[PDB]
Amino acid sequence: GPPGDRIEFGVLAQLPG
Repeated sequence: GPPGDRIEFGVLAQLPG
C-alpha cells in the first residue's frame, strides 16, 4: 500500500486503522 507504517511488496505501506 501507500507509504505508511506497514510494508508492501518491498516498499512502505499504509493500513486503514
